[PDB]
Amino acid sequence: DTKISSAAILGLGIAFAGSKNDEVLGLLLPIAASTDLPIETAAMASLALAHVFVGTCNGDITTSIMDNFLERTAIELKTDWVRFLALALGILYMGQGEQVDDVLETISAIEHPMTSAIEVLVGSCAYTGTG
Repeated sequence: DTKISSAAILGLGIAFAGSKNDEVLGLLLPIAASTDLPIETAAMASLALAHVFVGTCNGDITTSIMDNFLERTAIELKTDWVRFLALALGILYMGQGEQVDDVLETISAIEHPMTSAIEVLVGSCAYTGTG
């Protein structure tokens, strides 16, 4: 039903309201980058983080979320966390931004799996003209 860990995060998700503190952002990021521990748990943490910054914006969060995008271990054979991970990347730039063009440009630089699919997704959600 609900893992003891999942429940703990739940209540914590409610308190995450103050997450708008360079303190929580400094702790979540490192844990969101998943330097080793399964990315599964990181996905949950990164989720709540957004629920908070869902109003504000920051390039830092993307930093941690980016490092993980490349750190994607064979564990990528899944099909669910990516849909959410990519969704959070689009919400951070809901108001569009030339940056989006810069980020994607980086992905194209480095050869990656069918990930190209996502590149086209976030690539569509931007300037209503795209050059």
